[PDB]
Amino acid sequence: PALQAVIVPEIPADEEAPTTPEDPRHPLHAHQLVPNSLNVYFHNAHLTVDGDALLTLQELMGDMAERTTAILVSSAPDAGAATATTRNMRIYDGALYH
Repeated sequence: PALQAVIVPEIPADEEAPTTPEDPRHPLHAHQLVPNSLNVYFHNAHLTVDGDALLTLQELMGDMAERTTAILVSSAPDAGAATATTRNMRIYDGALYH
């Protein structure tokens, strides 16, 4: 929900793309930096990102991940050391998907 708040402005037709953050046409300018949005998140670190770089979020959102999960996997001991009594106990290790 907090990922969709980008404040890139509407560049006028036939205008050069700004790069420096000193002008209001840049999304990281103080005039166009609304609190609690991606712009203040970037300016907290003092980074430089252009309008198209932030507009790429809409097509980045196409591929999505739901949430992280806890996955526990187990298996028998390897065939090099699998015998009648070793196959009884298994190895228990887990990981985090996403």
